[PDB]
Amino acid sequence: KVPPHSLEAEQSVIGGLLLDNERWDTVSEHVMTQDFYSRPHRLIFDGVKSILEAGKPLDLITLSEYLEQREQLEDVGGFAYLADLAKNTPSAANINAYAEIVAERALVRNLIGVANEIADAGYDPQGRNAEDLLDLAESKVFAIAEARTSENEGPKNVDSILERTLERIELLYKTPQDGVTGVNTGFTDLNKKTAGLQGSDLIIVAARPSMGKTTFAMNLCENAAMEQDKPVLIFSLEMPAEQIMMRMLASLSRVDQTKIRTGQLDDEDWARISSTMGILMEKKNMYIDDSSGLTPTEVRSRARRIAREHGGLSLIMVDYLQLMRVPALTDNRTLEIAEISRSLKALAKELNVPVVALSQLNRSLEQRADKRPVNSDLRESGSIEQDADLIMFIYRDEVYHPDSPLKGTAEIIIGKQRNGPIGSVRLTFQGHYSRFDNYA
Amino acid sequence: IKVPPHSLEAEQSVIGGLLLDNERWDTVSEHVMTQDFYSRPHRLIFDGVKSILEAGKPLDLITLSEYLEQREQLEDVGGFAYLADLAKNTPSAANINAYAEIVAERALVRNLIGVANEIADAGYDPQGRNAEDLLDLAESKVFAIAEARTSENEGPKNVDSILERTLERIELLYKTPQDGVTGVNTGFTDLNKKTAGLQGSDLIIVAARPSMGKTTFAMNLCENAAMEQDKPVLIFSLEMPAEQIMMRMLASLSRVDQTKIRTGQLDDEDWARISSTMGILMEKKNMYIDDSSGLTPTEVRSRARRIAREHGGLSLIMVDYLQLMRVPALTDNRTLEIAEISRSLKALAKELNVPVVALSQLNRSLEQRADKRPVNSDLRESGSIEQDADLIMFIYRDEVYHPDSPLKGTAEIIIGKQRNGPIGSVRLTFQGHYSRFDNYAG
Amino acid sequence: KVPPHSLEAEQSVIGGLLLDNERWDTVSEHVMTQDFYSRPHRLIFDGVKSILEAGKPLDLITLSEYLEQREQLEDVGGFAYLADLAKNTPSAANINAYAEIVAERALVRNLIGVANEIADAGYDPQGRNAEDLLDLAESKVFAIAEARTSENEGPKNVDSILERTLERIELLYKTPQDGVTGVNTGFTDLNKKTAGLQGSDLIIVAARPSMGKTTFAMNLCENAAMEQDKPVLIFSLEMPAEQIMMRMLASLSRVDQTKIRTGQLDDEDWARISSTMGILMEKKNMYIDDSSGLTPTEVRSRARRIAREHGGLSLIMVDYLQLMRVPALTDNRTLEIAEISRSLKALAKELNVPVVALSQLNRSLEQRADKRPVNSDLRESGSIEQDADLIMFIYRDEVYHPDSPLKGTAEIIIGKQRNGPIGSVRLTFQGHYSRFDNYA
Amino acid sequence: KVPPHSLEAEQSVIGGLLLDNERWDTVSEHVMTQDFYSRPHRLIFDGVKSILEAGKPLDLITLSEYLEQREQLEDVGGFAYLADLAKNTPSAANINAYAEIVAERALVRNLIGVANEIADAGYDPQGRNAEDLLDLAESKVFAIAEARTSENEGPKNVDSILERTLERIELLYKTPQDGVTGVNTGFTDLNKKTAGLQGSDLIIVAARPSMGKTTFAMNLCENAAMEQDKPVLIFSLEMPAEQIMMRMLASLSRVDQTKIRTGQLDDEDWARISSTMGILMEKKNMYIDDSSGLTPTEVRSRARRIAREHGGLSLIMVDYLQLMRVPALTDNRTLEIAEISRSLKALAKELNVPVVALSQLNRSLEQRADKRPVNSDLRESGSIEQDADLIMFIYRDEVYHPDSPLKGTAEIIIGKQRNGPIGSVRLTFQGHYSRFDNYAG
Ligand SMILES: Nc1nc2c(ncn2[C@@H]2O[C@H](COP(=O)(O)OP(=O)(O)O)[C@@H](O)[C@H]2O)c(=O)[nH]1
Ligand SMILES: Nc1nc2c(ncn2[C@@H]2O[C@H](COP(=O)(O)OP(=O)(O)O)[C@@H](O)[C@H]2O)c(=O)[nH]1
Ligand SMILES: Nc1nc2c(ncn2[C@@H]2O[C@H](COP(=O)(O)OP(=O)(O)O)[C@@H](O)[C@H]2O)c(=O)[nH]1
Ligand SMILES: Nc1nc2c(ncn2[C@@H]2O[C@H](COP(=O)(O)OP(=O)(O)O)[C@@H](O)[C@H]2O)c(=O)[nH]1
Ligand code: ALF
Ligand code: ALF
Ligand code: ALF
Ligand code: ALF
Ligand SMILES: [Mg+2]
Ligand SMILES: [Mg+2]
Ligand SMILES: [Mg+2]
Ligand SMILES: [Mg+2]
Repeated sequence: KVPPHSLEAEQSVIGGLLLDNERWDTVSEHVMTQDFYSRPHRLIFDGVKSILEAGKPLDLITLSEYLEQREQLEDVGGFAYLADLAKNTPSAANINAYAEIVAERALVRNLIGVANEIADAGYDPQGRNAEDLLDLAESKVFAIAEARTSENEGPKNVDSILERTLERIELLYKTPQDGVTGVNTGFTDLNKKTAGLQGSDLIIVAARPSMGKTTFAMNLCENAAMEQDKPVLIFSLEMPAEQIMMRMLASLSRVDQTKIRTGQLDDEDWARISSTMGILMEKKNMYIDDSSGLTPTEVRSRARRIAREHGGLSLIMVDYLQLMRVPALTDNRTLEIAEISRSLKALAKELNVPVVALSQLNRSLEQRADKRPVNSDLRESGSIEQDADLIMFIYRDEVYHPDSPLKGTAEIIIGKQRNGPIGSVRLTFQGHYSRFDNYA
Repeated sequence: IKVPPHSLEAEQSVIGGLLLDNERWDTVSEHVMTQDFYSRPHRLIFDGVKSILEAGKPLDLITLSEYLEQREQLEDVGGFAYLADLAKNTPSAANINAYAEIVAERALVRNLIGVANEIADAGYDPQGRNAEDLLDLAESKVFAIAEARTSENEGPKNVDSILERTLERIELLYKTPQDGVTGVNTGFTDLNKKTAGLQGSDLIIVAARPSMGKTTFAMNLCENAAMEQDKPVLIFSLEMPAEQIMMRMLASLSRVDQTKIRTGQLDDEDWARISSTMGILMEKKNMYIDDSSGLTPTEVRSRARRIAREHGGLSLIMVDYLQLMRVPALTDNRTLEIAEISRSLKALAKELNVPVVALSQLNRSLEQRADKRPVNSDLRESGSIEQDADLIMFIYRDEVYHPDSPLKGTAEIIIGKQRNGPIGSVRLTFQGHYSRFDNYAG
Repeated sequence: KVPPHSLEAEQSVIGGLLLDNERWDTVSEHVMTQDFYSRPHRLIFDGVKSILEAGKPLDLITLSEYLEQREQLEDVGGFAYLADLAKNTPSAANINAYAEIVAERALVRNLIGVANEIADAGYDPQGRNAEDLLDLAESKVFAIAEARTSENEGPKNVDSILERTLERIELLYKTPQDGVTGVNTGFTDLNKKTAGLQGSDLIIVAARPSMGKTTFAMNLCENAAMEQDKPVLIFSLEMPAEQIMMRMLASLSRVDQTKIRTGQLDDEDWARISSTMGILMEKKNMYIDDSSGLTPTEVRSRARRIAREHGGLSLIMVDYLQLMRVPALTDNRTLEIAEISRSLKALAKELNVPVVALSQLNRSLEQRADKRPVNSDLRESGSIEQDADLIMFIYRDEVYHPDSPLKGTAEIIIGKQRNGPIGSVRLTFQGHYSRFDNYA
Repeated sequence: KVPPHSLEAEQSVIGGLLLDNERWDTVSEHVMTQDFYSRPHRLIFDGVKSILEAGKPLDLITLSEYLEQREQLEDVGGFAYLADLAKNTPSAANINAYAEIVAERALVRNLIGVANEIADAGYDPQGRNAEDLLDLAESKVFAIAEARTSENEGPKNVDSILERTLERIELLYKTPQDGVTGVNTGFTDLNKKTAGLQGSDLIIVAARPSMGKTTFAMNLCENAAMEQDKPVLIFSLEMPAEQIMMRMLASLSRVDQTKIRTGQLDDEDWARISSTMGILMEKKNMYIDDSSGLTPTEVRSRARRIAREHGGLSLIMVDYLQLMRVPALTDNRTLEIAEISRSLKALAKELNVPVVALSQLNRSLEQRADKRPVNSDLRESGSIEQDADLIMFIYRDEVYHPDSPLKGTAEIIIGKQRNGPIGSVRLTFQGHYSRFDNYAG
């Protein structure tokens, strides 16, 4: 069987670039040295990539001298190969189209290389289980799909920006806003600044330990399961599915958590518990995943399952970003968090649903004396701010100071917002029932 | 030529062990089906098993033989000799659920190779299919195996399964007379009101400044834990030996000063209280002390599993010092050493479903702070503890910092963190002589 | 010659563990993967160690699948080897006895491997001298004796603890204590907390440079040579035997060191010097080793010599723990200090005599502003606190502050004590005569 | 396999002892009859041990008659073996070194004999268990370590120490001390606390840059070359030999450095310069090494050279401890300084002369506001305090404060002293002539 490649297409990219150097700006955007099939073609392009990047003029002799010094000239096929290359394809402007068909053959070749990697790992497991082999197969397949999206990105001209900016103002003015657009948060004061939990964008809710990360995230999921028709998916890594349910019953029935974990509660308290269960089983939107160490592959497979089974998802939530692990970057922690954050943003776009990830801030804010959470304390964990579209921090002054002003009232300080503006929203926190309500 | 992923012994173990015990079919049918079996004779035999056991009819060597004989599949599977040797092989029970998992394991990999070969053959032979078209065809076929995979224990749960499990917990709690205590009794009535007992499977950290009474308060919990709870208590003494712990134990229960014990001088009246202590101690024999200097997170797990398997199961695990514990891999990085030790202790608590009481020390930052009231920030300097912990309680005695401080001889256990319940402060009278923590009245 | 091994004993351990999984708790305590002779037996046990550790059931097929995936099944001897293993030895409970005889053959095999290592190094030295070859032979022999003691340690039931605790209290109440138990320190205020320098336990005296580490250690040895009948051994690494003697004469005669090193002293001063020599030569308990760089093997050999020659030792003292060196762990300093501290504790138990080691604290305490020595400043040097049974620090406030309160009075702050309690003892320091006396 | 032995080494011990009988006193201390490999060599030495012990003269015929009577002469190899033995190795004094290598081969031979004993007992246990075989192996190994009595490093009883200590005090009481003991510093106020620059101990003079580290060190060397008869060695790393000489001429002639570097000075100033040169060339004790980056090996080799050439040294001085480098620990700076400090202390003991090393303190004292040098500021550079026997810091208040009290007077604060006490000595500093003189008032 012959591998998918086109020798004429590889010759057309280099052959037409020797005559016109100006086309390199758009040609380099589509292909690289790795995309070329044969070894002499890879060696020739490796010189092209170096000469044209510096801004130096590229021709038949300038490229020949780069190969002659490295003694690759007699290896590629002498000067006769370079001479026949300039002679062939004297066409211009269509070089961008020639670069697309080189990337086309290379992508299929990379896909077969991954398909054979899965097959060889299947017959020869060497300790690898069915669960381990499933993650290895999907992670390698996603690498081709991830590389296919990193291309064509870069800076933007005013034409594309103005059209996108004016359309945003027009649609906002047209619709009767009332804050809500997309997914309802449940808080009127928050909806004014947030403009609802937008689809396909990554949301990170970060706070100091025992501030109420899981509490506030669940408080969003209470209203997300009630308001939105489509189901809500929750990945509980830290605490089990049972503990989440006790906090859920307390938030909706509005009866203290201490009464639930002990079991002692009167007939009056039981009536509020009874009313909660009824509304919960009418929609059945809530789904909890009580898994200790999830992989970015396992999150994708389980999200696709519920979306295919129940029409489609509405909101995905993660109990802990740090508790998630990647098998490839286990050694490097900085790259582990960077890839997990990159995988969660790509999962949001894949399903067009808001992803609410919970992350913890470094001890730097406690030493800082100000103790008001800043984005810099979260950068110490890994690359989160770059991938995130909306970052909101939970800060309760009653934690640091005993008789602090507005005791029992927390302020959700919005540290980052790509879509809208940044600020701070005060919400009354009821510790007993683990509820976040609108402050008046 | 490559051999497909299958195990003939694993396929034989599922059927072979199910012929003797019919009751196991309830959990075995949950993992595998007729399609999961590799060879044709194995598929024909299981197809009969699936039909006989579903009706509730007894399954044996002849009942299964008659199902095959009527369909003329008996001479095709390998006669009665194949069925006879199947019942003879693997006379083991209960591990049939584990045998069903490895049959599904080989079948899933076999399905994955079938998809991997489908992608490879479509790659070389596109027939109109473009790179974009081939990418969608490859991912959709791979996702079909991940969608069909319905692993129970780890994976998604619908509200129906969760609500039923949650409501059964509240029902059993409302039925039984709670009296505040839920799980493990601390021994202090004022503490039990806020703590709601030492909950199972959650991580508890008792942190204080040196010589405040970390080992003293932890042992004071273990005095009542060995008396109240029927299941044994495990203690890992890293700092001080097993002998020193016992002298503090005898002083706490007999209520005779430690200074009398270490010198040996005590009257007949003092000896009578010592005598009464030993009697109750040897009636239950719940106390277990590990006098090891530098324990590893692997050594803690192995020793905890031993006592749990030998004495039915544990009730409470205690560590004398979190900082004295060491990890061989992260010896160079101290921040990662403490982070992994704290992560290992929480995972050990969940593994045995028992409260783990770890003792940690706070940084000198609180002494410079002038307030000297312990805060969680002083413990974060040691490593990642607050993130893993479920309950953090600090020991603060005002008589240490100030000589004639108000409520002298009374310490306040300030609860810095509680994931399950609320946070506060509980005052308990501290008797330094006998190394006892008792309930304060007033 | 056939190596010491038993194939039936190796087969009996695995063969009886396949049927009864519950026995692994006590079997794993005696043997490991390294103890098995043949390669197929090592591969089979390596699977047993992994499956039973997780808690997963161990049988004929579960173990076969672990080998089949790693392609070790056809290498160990097919399924027929595993089948005949389960058939053989159907006995239970005696598996713990089978594990002991596997460790027995393996220990002798390791001893021969060390015996051949010494013999081959003898004929082929390659730069190694007689002194170098002696240290290499003893260090390798001690490694087998050290591994023989690390086993069978683990958790303890109340039965073993109570019997050991009650025997300690009974013997203490029986004997007329008078504070002192074991070796007399010479200080009445110190003896109350220390309860004498206990036998077989490791003692570390740590302080900041020029605080009086050598001064206080010698002040203990003054009284140790006078009170105790058995001789005292001192390893002087930093200063020579002559300098130690001048400090010794000054401490007992009570005449300033400055008079001795200059030689100018009157008839009244000479009479006190004369009285010192008389008592010194009556017992002759003092022994000084003026060696620059001692090895843990050299310390053991020289300690055994004096103990065998003079009935037995009473107290061993080291001038500097950091000045001692190990030839194997020369590159890694953290492991060098860790092994030296581990060797000194094992030497104390071997001779049942208190070992007084002198160590220096890191500069961290000077930057700390408090300047009161803590155990954390000593951990920076290496693993000392874990091995040590008693740690006492020397802190003189007159060093840091000129007109400090209680000038000429040092406080011996006990940082660690495994046997008894921790505190602080004030002793009057006389810099002139290099004496530590009881403060009143 | 050939057993560890040296026939030439066995021949060298006896061969060189036949000519010089006086060496037996130190040769018998290292080896015995058992240490000799071959049987004829053992028989010959057995006679040597008996004849020389009585005090009888040992030669070719006296030893031959001892063997001839016992009929061992024809067994050892006739008189021809004894004749060729006296002919071979006509060297003397190195016989003690030949005895050490005979004991070296014998100890390894005994170790192999024990190693083979363990191996043979391992394969053939005959009732012996693993616990029994472990005790048998260790007890036999310890027997070689117990028999090993290495002199130079081994244990010393109080009898040998007291006799050596009392002889030191006796010689010191006999000679007129006058406070100064060892090397004269030149300062009367300093000599009272320091008790002279003691031999074989390491001295570190540390101060903040431009305080006068090189100035004070040279001020010690001015008096060290004048008072002490034995030469003084100086390793100038920072500045060259010429710059050191201009500071030297200024200190003794007592004429400002600014006049010397410009060259302008009157006949009155030249007369003081003239008097300096005269006294300098009368003793010629000063030696300067203008090398940029010296290694601890290069310092040892150059110190041994001057000591062997000029009878022996008196004081070794280093311009900069930090400027010195080690080729092995080039990457790790903390270990570089630690080994350099350890090498300089071992060099001091090797030559029994005070080593004056100059080191710089960290910027921590400037931030501290007190600015009075403490030992903690020097620990940041490396491991110096642990190796050092005497540390003295230079602190001038006129540097930090313009009109500071006692302007032109520096205080040498003694931070460490293992031998004597710690304090502070005030000395008047004359910046012009780069002189440190005794302060009065
Ligand atoms: N008053 C009260 N507070 C509670 C109760 N249960 C939990 N809390 C508080 O609710 C918060 C829970 O925060 P959580 O989300 O689990 O922590 P995080 O995810 O680390 O930020 C903590 O501040 C607890 O003190 C309860 O029963 N009563
Ligand atoms: N009055 C008195 N106090 C004692 C006695 N024994 C111990 N203590 C005190 O009890 C406390 C023991 O604390 P400990 O748990 O060992 O220290 P930690 O683990 O570092 O906090 C200290 O405050 C001691 O002063 C005794 O016999 N009498
Ligand atoms: N007053 C006085 N102090 C002295 C004399 N000799 C030594 N010292 C002091 O005694 C101490 C000796 O400490 P040393 O044990 O050698 O140092 P370390 O081992 O590094 O702690 C130092 O503080 C010296 O200053 C002396 O003759 N007079
Ligand atoms: N007044 C005056 N001071 C001088 C003269 N030459 C040098 N000095 C001072 O003498 C000192 C020399 O110190 P030096 O030992 O070289 O520096 P260090 O080794 O870094 O401490 C400095 O404080 C200079 O300012 C001079 O001609 N006149
Ligand atoms: F302490 Al948490 F999520 F409960 F960081
Ligand atoms: F001082 Al402690 F446990 F006894 F920290
Ligand atoms: F300075 Al030292 F022992 F004399 F550390
Ligand atoms: F500045 Al310098 F020696 F001259 F440190
Ligand atoms: Mg959480
Ligand atoms: Mg403790
Ligand atoms: Mg010392
Ligand atoms: Mg200088």
